[PDB]
Amino acid sequence: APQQINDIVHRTITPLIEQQKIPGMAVAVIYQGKPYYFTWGYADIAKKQPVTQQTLFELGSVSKTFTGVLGGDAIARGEIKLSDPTTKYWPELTAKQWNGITLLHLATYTAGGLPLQVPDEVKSSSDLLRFYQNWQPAWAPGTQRLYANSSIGLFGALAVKPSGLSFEQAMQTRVFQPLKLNHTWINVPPAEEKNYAWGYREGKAVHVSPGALDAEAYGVKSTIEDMARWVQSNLKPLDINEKTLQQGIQLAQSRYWQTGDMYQGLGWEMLDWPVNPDSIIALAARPVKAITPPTPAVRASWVHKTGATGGFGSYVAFIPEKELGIVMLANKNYPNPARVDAAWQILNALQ
Ligand SMILES: Cc1nc2cc(Cl)c(NS(=O)(=O)c3cccc(Cl)c3O)cc2s1
Repeated sequence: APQQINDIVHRTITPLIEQQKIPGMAVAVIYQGKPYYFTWGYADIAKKQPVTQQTLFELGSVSKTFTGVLGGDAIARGEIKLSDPTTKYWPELTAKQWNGITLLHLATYTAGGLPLQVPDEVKSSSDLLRFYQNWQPAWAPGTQRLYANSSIGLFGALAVKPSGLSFEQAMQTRVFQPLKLNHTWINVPPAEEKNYAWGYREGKAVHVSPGALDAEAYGVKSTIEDMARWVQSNLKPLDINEKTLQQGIQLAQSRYWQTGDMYQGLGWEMLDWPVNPDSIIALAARPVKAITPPTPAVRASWVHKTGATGGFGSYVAFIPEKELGIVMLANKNYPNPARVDAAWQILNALQ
């Protein structure tokens, strides 16, 4: 643990934890390709269990990066194409508004205003069909971006249908296992419950509740060690031996749409490096410019994703051209600007 990394991390994170009243936190810094770990505070306040390198945190929407990569892998296998109509994999979706909506639109939140949340009343496969049949787009496909669990979640469910595998089994066999993410779960097994942190909302201990498309949109739980490995894999995809997975990682970092200074990948979001830190709301509708054709993964990028659940707040950011990255996992959902500011202070100091 180089003293420079130790100092910048502790001097940034200790006051962050104090100002945001974060019960427990884990951080990983990837520096020239090697990981360094830091932990603070409590995974379980009532039982006085500390955060360790083996503590499981809810990733929330950082799960979408896994979904994006899994979709990329299915593309590289020739099982799906992003230019395919949604109805090719869901022929029961017969309502006319779906004409022209492709898997790419689902993956990138550009289908025309699919909502942020699947309603709680929607549980079954027939419930889901009915919800998507009744949905009325506000916009033509590929004209505006609206961040939505119901968009990329449906992409994830459809992308695995040609494989014959359940979404969870596809994610285990095709992403977690090849990358040796052996403590990363869509469903936490009983054997691992001792390591599953509690989230804290309004001082109450909480875990994410089941929902439709939860696995695909916000369902992953992981340790700081596995998340460091995830960052390493996304920094250097060419070191990965599985060919379609290497390609799927590259596809998830391609630039498909631009809004302002940001580019939309599959799960991942990207900005050009170096980034103005100030350049990095319940509903924010933004017009998008198509990138025709998509730009292949730009090594000189700030690639990132925020994530939240009711009780958890996560952030991942990395810069491929510098072999540099960071993961911040906390069991309180605290404001996104504070996450990005801390991450930028650390990475800027080290670059
Ligand atoms: C009071 C709250 N309850 C929940 C429950 C969940 Cl499941 C999520 N996760 S999310 O996938 O839908 C999500 C949505 C928008 C932004 C982010 Cl960064 C995110 O992760 C967030 C919150 S906030």
